[PDB]
Amino acid sequence: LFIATLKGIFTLKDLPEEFRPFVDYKAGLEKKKLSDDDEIAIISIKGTQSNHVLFLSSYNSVDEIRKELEEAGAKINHTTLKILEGHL
Repeated sequence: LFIATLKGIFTLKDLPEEFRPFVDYKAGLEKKKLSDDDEIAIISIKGTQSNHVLFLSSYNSVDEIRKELEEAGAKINHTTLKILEGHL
């Protein structure tokens, strides 16, 4: 009982976990991709009351992305833009 982290799996048009259509703007920022496959990982950490997003192209496979996403959500380094260049 100490660490404060919130991970969520936002996907398709039903991505607004319950009723949180935040990133929804990105899906409609200009008639972007909307083939019911809009998958985006959203993780909120102790960033002075804030969070970050992460576009995903394919997560269904194996641990190869399981651990890769876990770290991307709350790792030691991050904010490098390198790993993002490999995915995005």
